[PDB]
Amino acid sequence: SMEQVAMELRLTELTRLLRSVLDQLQDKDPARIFAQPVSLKEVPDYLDHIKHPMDFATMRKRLEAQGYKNLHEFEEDFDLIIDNCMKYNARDTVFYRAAVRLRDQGGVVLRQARREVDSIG
Ligand SMILES: CC(=O)N1CCNC(=O)C1
Repeated sequence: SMEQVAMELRLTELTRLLRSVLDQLQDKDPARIFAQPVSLKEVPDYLDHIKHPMDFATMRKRLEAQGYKNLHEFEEDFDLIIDNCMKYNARDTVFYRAAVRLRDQGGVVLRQARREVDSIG
């Protein structure tokens, strides 16, 4: 149907916008602490602590499969990256501090993205 196509154009465009948002958020992680899944080889007990792991590479996989239906779903995963890190790692670690900085700097990007998603529809 024509409607299904129109919908898919919208989703494709959302994906385009979220790909840009994702790139802007990952720039705020120059150390690449959040680039890849936490290694279950190097942190064998990780899943005992963190029930829903997340990382930028995993987000990008879902993104390119057009698996984010709205901005809220995307934000949920970004929040997982931060929140997981701030629980597993103590306050006085480079890991925890990197998550705080990513959260704070990412807020700007996500504030504008919300306006844009609403604006474009
Ligand atoms: C993201 C995170 O929290 N990590 C990844 C590296 N290894 C760790 O122990 C902690």
